[PDB]
Amino acid sequence: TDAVLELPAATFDLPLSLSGGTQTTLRAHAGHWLVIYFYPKDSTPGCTTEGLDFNALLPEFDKAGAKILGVSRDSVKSHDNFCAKQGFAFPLVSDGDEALCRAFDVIKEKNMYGKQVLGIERSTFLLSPEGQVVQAWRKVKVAGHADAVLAALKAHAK
Ligand code: NA
Ligand code: NA
Ligand code: NA
Repeated sequence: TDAVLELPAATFDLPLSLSGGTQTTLRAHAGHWLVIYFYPKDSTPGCTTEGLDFNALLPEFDKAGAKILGVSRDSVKSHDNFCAKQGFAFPLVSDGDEALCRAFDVIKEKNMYGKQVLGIERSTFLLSPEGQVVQAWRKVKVAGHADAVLAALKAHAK
């Protein structure tokens, strides 16, 4: 009923490699809200802006008991370097095989260059404490985005 996206059951049990060397799973986040934001490339202008915007709002996400994960297909080492340089205090998922991206259907195609080109589309999702995807943002406009995600989270958490 309140879901806007249906994930395969196996998605919740995928081992997600994090910055810092640990793994998590979506099921492991049961009981609290989770924001999952997908971005195309570590250490690029839009991605950095977006990460810094979420980072600045962490205390507000904490007030709601929520956790945040950023996701791209960059390596763990790339993510470690990005987090250290920018001072991020939330983890980044190294989705090298795009398993998580595919589950959320964020790998989109564009007819360009006389080719069919596939890439990550900047997208964000709100996962409830019982693992339902209750809100989505696709083709994300970075300016104002983290603020909008926080506002939506607060509205839902009631
Ligand atoms: Na960086
Ligand atoms: Na959750
Ligand atoms: Na939406």
